[PDB]
Amino acid sequence: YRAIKGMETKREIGGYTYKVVFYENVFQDSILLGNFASQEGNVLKYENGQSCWNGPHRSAIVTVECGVENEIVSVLEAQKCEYLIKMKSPAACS
Ligand SMILES: OC[C@H]1O[C@H](O)[C@@H](O)[C@@H](O)[C@@H]1O
Repeated sequence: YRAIKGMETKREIGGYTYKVVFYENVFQDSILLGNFASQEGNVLKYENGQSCWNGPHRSAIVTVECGVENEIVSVLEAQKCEYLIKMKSPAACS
């Protein structure tokens, strides 16, 4: 997984610097969103992030689809401290 473990993509969204590191962790500024737990298809689950006022400990579901360059396409926090992150990356290509 070593051709992609540790690969980092960053994007500023809404003032936050989001940082996804494949098979390691996800951060929002200095806050841990989750550590890599499992993968099903293109979907990487990151779990057990930092505690959240009036919410769950943070987690992030990162969907990585084939593209020519690493990119964080969107971050959605529909439920408090549950992050849905869509990405493109050559890691997800044939
Ligand atoms: O107060 C909870 C709030 O804290 C920070 O803003 C960020 O981690 C947000 O994503 C989260 O919703």
